[PDB]
Amino acid sequence: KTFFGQPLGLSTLFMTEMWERFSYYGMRAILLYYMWFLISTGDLHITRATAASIMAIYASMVYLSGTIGGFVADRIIGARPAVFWGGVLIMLGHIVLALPFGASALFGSIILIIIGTGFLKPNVSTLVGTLYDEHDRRRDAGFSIFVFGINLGAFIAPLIVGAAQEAAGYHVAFSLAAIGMFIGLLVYYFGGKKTLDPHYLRPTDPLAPEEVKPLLVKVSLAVAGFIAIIVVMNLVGWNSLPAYINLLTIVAIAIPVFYFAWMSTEHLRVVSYIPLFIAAVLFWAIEEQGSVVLATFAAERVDSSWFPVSWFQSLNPLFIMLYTPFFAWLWTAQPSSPTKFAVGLMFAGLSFLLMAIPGALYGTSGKVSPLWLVGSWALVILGEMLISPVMSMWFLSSSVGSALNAQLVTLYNAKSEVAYFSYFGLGSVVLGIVLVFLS
Ligand SMILES: CCCCCCC/C=C/CCCCCC(=O)OC[C@@H](O)CO
Ligand SMILES: CCCCCCC/C=C\CCCCCC(=O)OC[C@@H](O)CO
Ligand SMILES: CCCCCCC/C=C\CCCCCC(=O)OC[C@H](O)CO
Ligand SMILES: CCCCCCC/C=C\CCCCCC(=O)OC[C@H](O)CO
Ligand SMILES: CCCCCCC/C=C\CCCCCC(=O)OC[C@H](O)CO
Ligand SMILES: CCCCCCC/C=C\CCCCCC(=O)OC[C@H](O)CO
Ligand SMILES: CCCCCCC/C=C\CCCCCC(=O)OC[C@H](O)CO
Ligand SMILES: CCCCCCC/C=C\CCCCCC(=O)OC[C@H](O)CO
Ligand SMILES: CCCCCCC/C=C\CCCCCC(=O)OC[C@H](O)CO
Ligand SMILES: CCCCCCC/C=C\CCCCCC(=O)OC[C@H](O)CO
Ligand SMILES: CCCCCCC/C=C\CCCCCC(=O)OC[C@H](O)CO
Ligand SMILES: CCCCCCC/C=C\CCCCCC(=O)OC[C@H](O)CO
Ligand SMILES: CCCCCCC/C=C\CCCCCC(=O)OC[C@H](O)CO
Ligand SMILES: CCCCCCC/C=C\CCCCCC(=O)OC[C@H](O)CO
Ligand SMILES: CCCCCCC/C=C\CCCCCC(=O)OC[C@H](O)CO
Ligand SMILES: CCCCCCC/C=C\CCCCCC(=O)OC[C@H](O)CO
Ligand SMILES: N[C@@H](CCC(=O)O)C(=O)O
Repeated sequence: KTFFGQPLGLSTLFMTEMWERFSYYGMRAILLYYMWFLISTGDLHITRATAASIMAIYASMVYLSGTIGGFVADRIIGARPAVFWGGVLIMLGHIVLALPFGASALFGSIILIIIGTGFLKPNVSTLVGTLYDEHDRRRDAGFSIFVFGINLGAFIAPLIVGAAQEAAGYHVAFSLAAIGMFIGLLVYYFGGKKTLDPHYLRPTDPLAPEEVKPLLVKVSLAVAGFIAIIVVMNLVGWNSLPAYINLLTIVAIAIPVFYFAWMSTEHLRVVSYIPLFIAAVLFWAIEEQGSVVLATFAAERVDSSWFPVSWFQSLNPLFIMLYTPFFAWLWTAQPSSPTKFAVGLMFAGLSFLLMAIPGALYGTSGKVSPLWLVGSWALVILGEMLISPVMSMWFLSSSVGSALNAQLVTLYNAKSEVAYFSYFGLGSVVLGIVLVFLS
């Protein structure tokens, strides 16, 4: 008796992550429309472009947070408490949006979910590893299943939450996201006590006595530096919301740039990763624009009067679930991995070049078939299979992509739509071609 051949403990972690991803993408699917709503009613004083930018940098900080969450668990609080308290924070994040408040609750929600997801996401992935001995052949399949649960949650969430929002309003809808996380916590807490190794209740690599001060000094100088930059920003008058978004943008992008510089055999192999890293960043940029630019296109440019427009956010994980089996049968039934990055990026590029067509053909003032978006996601997710299944800089790439997005999505609107999709679509394809030369 197993969970699809794997230890039953995988079900617990499967469920845990499925329900967190549910809460997250349920929130993601309507948060942009929520901010629109708050703007339309005069509660939130930003442009829609800024709103879009907020979505992107939000994602960016979530993934950035995920890059330290593993450290915090491994060295300070343990993987299992990280996941639990991570989940608690996420739930609080959604509860904050379920409360009868408006724009004033957004920052609080975002911070709670940023911190919480940073604690939970990397560490739930870690606990999946813990189900297996070093020599266990099932490890790849186990993770493959675990990834299925991520998208299962990501898939039904826009459906359920979007429907709820339409039916009962945003606050109720966001409360459902809170409930989603609560369900995950329940299964995680009680299921975890039955399946998970007690060793992970504590850090497996606790800070040695002499490691504490140096860590403390490093964090302190960073926070002080960040605070100092903000002080200077405010004295010089660079204190608009977009200004803060730019600071966050710069921080998120400077982080890999500093590792670039930081680091002849091993050299030319670190240098060799840079085009790959750029490729991943650009891919995730495009992929992460699904919930922002494509979310916007869905709401403004699509014949969608008969269903909640947030449901388009289900197309992304739907296609992942559809493609993953095929690519199992395919990688065994061969392109080099850098080549896989190029083509993955090429397909992302094509997913945007496609989107240029309805506007170029039909104009951008009318509405087009939903199939355009369906095809768009079909292409980018095809790209995801090529790059995703194939260390810090890697999970950092998605944060950098979203940071880049915080800048780029503010350029998207009906007037720029065709050029936007065309140029960044063509750019990605070309850089895919560039990678081919370098492959
Ligand atoms: C396996 C991945 C390959 C799939 C990618 C190809 C997807 C291309 C889709 C283009 C079709 C969208 C337009 C068709 C349509 O319904 O037009 C009718 C009209 O109402 C459009 O405004
Ligand atoms: C204002 C919002 C309050 C949020 C409270 C949500 C509760 C947090 C997690 C629920 C997961 C189940 C936890 C079960 C549990 O801790 O058992 C209680 C006790 O046996 C443990 O010492
Ligand atoms: C690993 C930590 C990542 C850094 C955490 C800082 C990120 C904090 C907020 C993310 C950006 C959110 C800006 C949008 C926002 O807060 O909305 C506030 C309302 O619009 C107020 O006008
Ligand atoms: C006010 C936020 C409180 C929540 C804790 C967030 C974590 C804040 C400080 C933890 C110190 C993290 C420094 C270590 C680190 O990030 O290194 C990452 C390495 O790349 C992992 O190998
Ligand atoms: C801020 C309101 C929320 C308060 C949280 C409820 C606190 C109640 C009990 C604390 C539970 C601590 C257990 C955390 C943990 O390590 O989970 C691991 C489980 O044993 C399964 O992995
Ligand atoms: C050691 C890290 C754990 C601490 C997590 C930091 C939490 C930071 C901010 C959470 C506060 C969110 C509440 C804000 C809020 O409720 O909206 C404001 C009022 O309701 C306005 O009507
Ligand atoms: C103990 C933590 C688990 C809590 C999970 C979330 C459940 C909490 C509240 C559910 C209902 C939230 C209020 C819904 C709401 O007020 O929407 C109505 C709007 O105000 C419009 O009438
Ligand atoms: C209200 C701000 C609270 C923010 C707290 C941020 C803490 C950031 C990093 C924690 C580093 C210090 C950890 C101390 C610790 O427990 O390690 C002890 C050693 O492992 C001893 O075995
Ligand atoms: C956002 C972080 C703001 C900067 C301040 C971070 C300080 C947070 C925690 C540092 C506490 C000092 C670490 C030493 C410590 O408490 O460990 C206790 C020992 O592990 C007990 O044996
Ligand atoms: C981590 C270092 C942060 C960056 C330090 C750069 C310092 C450069 C100028 C600081 C000037 C602070 C007062 C300026 C001020 O009050 O207003 C200036 C005028 O509004 C425009 O120049
Ligand atoms: C995770 C703890 C590390 C500390 C980072 C916390 C976030 C710090 C700065 C981001 C603030 C984002 C802007 C929030 C805001 O509403 O300011 C907008 C002003 O109203 C400008 O008019
Ligand atoms: C030792 C490095 C010190 C400087 C670090 C670089 C980061 C400095 C500022 C972050 C970006 C601020 C740009 C402000 C901005 O975007 O425009 C201002 C607003 O749009 C107008 O209110
Ligand atoms: C395997 C499926 C691949 C589907 C993607 C193929 C897309 C190829 C070319 C699309 C280029 C559309 C740009 C049209 C354009 O820019 O016209 C400008 C008009 O004046 C509208 O501003
Ligand atoms: C199993 C793969 C089957 C092949 C799918 C690859 C799709 C290749 C090219 C699709 C061309 C994209 C342009 C769509 C298009 O131009 O149609 C316009 C609308 O039909 C207007 O009526
Ligand atoms: C089965 C996918 C799960 C649900 C995801 C929601 C995706 C939203 C729409 C996808 C299907 C669109 C309807 C198909 C179609 O032919 O378009 C009808 C339009 O009214 C034509 O203008
Ligand atoms: C193994 C993956 C399964 C394949 C899924 C790929 C499907 C991706 C996009 C489907 C949209 C293709 C357009 C359909 C179409 O041409 O219909 C147009 C109508 O006849 C309107 O004239
Ligand atoms: N779509 C995947 C990965 C997203 C990313 O890393 O940017 C998830 O939500 O788990």
